[PDB]
Amino acid sequence: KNIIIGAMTALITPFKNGKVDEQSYARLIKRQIENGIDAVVPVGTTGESATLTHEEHRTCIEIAVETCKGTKVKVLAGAGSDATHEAVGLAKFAKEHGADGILSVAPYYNKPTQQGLYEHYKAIAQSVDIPVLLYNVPGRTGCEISTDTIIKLFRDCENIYGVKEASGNIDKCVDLLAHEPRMMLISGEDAINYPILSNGGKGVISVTSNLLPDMISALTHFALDENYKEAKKINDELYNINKILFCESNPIPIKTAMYLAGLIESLEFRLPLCSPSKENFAKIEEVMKKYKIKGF
Amino acid sequence: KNIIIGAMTALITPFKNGKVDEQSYARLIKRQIENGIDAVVPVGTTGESATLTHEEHRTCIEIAVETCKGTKVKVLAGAGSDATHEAVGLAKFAKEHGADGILSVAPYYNKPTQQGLYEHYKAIAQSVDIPVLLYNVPGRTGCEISTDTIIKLFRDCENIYGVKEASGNIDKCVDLLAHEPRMMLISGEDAINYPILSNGGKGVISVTSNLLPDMISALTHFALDENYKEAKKINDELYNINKILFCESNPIPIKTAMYLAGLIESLEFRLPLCSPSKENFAKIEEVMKKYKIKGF
Ligand SMILES: NCCCC[C@@](N)(CC[C@](N)(CCCCN)C(=O)O)C(=O)O
Ligand SMILES: [Mg+2]
Ligand SMILES: [Mg+2]
Ligand SMILES: [Mg+2]
Ligand SMILES: [Mg+2]
Ligand SMILES: [Mg+2]
Repeated sequence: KNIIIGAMTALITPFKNGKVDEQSYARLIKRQIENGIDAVVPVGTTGESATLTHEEHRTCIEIAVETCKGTKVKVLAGAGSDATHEAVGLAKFAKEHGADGILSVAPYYNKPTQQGLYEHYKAIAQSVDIPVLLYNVPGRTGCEISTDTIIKLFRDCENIYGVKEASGNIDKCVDLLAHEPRMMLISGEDAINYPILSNGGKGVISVTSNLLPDMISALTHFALDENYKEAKKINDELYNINKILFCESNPIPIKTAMYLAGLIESLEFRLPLCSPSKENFAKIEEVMKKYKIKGF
Repeated sequence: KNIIIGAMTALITPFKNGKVDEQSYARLIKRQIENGIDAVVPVGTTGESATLTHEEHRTCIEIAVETCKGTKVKVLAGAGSDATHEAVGLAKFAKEHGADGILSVAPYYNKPTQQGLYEHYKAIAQSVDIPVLLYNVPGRTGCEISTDTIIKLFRDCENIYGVKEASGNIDKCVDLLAHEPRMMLISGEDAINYPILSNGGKGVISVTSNLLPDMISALTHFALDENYKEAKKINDELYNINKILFCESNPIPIKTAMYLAGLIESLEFRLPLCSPSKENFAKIEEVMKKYKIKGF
C-alpha cells in the first residue's frame, strides 16, 4: 500500500476579520516544514472543518499543497463528513488538486452502523486512487469504527492503509496491530503518542505540533528509530502542555496558545467555538512558559 | 412566551431513487394530522438532516408548512447545525417560509463550551421572532447543554421557550423544572415519555409516532390532563416498540417499520445510513405485530 506516516500536524485555521487568513496559513505551514514535520493535515477537527464552508475547506487544501510543493512534506487532506456524498466530493477534490492522501473522520451525529461505516469508507476509497486514513474519535462523533470494521476496510480497499485513533484506548491499539500488523496506526491523542508508537504505531497527527513542531517531530522520529528512552523522555516532558491543550475543546486552547506565542495575529474562532475562560486562558499561558517555542 | 407543545412527530424523510419522495412526504404528514398530532418536525435527526442538502432541507420544510395550513397542526422546523452561520440561515429560512417555530440541535462534532453554546443559541434566537426549542442529545452530539445554560438561554432570549431532552436523565428533568418551572420540557426519548410528562413536561417529539401517531397523541393528551393512569398504561404498552425502534441507530428501525407497514414505498437511506441486518429486520416486524397500525 501507498502510505503517509511519520510526524504530522493537524493545522489550525487562522481567521482575520471572520475570513481565513490565507497568508498566515501558508506561513504556519512553512514553520512546520522547517521544524521536521513529515506531513500536514489541512482542515481536520483542529482546523475547524465544521465551520468552514466547502469553498474555504478547498482553499485551505490548495494552500497546503502549494506550500509543500518541492519539499518532501506531504499533504494529508481532511476530507471527512457525516454525509457520504459530501465526503466523496471532498475526497475527489483532494485527489484532483494534488493532495498526497486524505484523512476521513467517522461520520458524526448520525451514528451509522458498522455496515454503514464500511459502505461509507468503501465509497470514499473507491472514488480516488490516493491513500485514505480512517479516523476514529468516538468522543466527538458518537460512533466507533470497530477493530473488525477497520481491519476489513484495510483488507478490502486498496487505498485504505490505517487509522488515526483518538479514543484513549490502548487495548484497541494492541488489538488492531496484533490482528493486522500491516496497517498504519496513527496517534490522534498527543498525551499518549509514545505508547501508541512503542506498540508499532507509525506516526502521529498532532495538535501540540502546531505550537511545538520540533518536539513532536523529534518524539516521533526517536520512536520510529527505536530509541524508546528518548521518545518517552519527550512524551513525558510534553504531558503538561498536551493536557492543557484540551482543558477546553480543541482547538480553543491550541489557537489560544498560538496567539499567546505571537504565531497568529488574532484569537478569532467561528461560532460555536469561542475564546477560553479567563481562568483557562491563564492556565494555558502558564503551562507554555516551561517550553521553548520556535518562531518563524 | 409563544410556545409549541403537545404531541409532535420527528418526521422520517422518504426517498425514491435517491431523491426525497415529496408526494410520500406530504401523505405521511397528512396521516399525522388525521391521527391527533399537534405539531410536526421536518428534518430533525429522524429526518436524516445530516445527509440532506440545504436545498432538500428547505424543500421539506416547505412541504410541511403547506400541508399544515388550515389545520391546528404546527410546524416546528428542524434548523440545527454544528456551524452557527448555517443554523442562523436555516432559522431565517424557516421564519420567512412560514414555520411556526424551530428545533435547534446542540452543535455536533465540534464540542462547543457552555459559553459557546450560549452564544450559538443567542445568535439563532436573535435572528428570528418565532419560538425556538433547544435540543439536547449528547449521545449523538458529544456535548451537552447544561441545566444552567438551558435556563440562562430561556431567561435571556425571549423566544427560547424550552428544550427537547434526549439524554435519559430524569434527574436533569427534575433539575430543569424545579429551578425554572416556566420552561417547556419536551421528551425526545419515547420510552420515557410518560415520566417526563408526569413531572410537568408539556410535550413529546416522537420517533414512534411516525408509526403509531394515535397512540402517542393519546398518551400525551392523557398526561397533559393529569390522567396519569391512562397515560402510563399507553407508555407501558409502547415500551417494546419504543425500544426496538432503537435496536440500530434511529432512523434505521423506524424507516424499516414504516416500510414493513406499507407506509413508504422504498426502504432507502442515504449513506452512511443503510438497511438493518436481516435479524433486526425480522425482530422489528415481530414487535410490530403486537400493535394496531393506522393506515392512510
Ligand atoms: N468541511 C466543510 C463543510 C462543513 C459542513 C458541516 N458544517 C455541515 C454538514 C451537514 N451534512 C450539512 C447538512 C445540511 C442540511 N441539514 C450537516 O450539518 O450534518 C459539517 O460537516 O460539519
Ligand atoms: Mg521527515
Ligand atoms: Mg476528516
Ligand atoms: Mg398554522
Ligand atoms: Mg435540529
Ligand atoms: Mg383516546
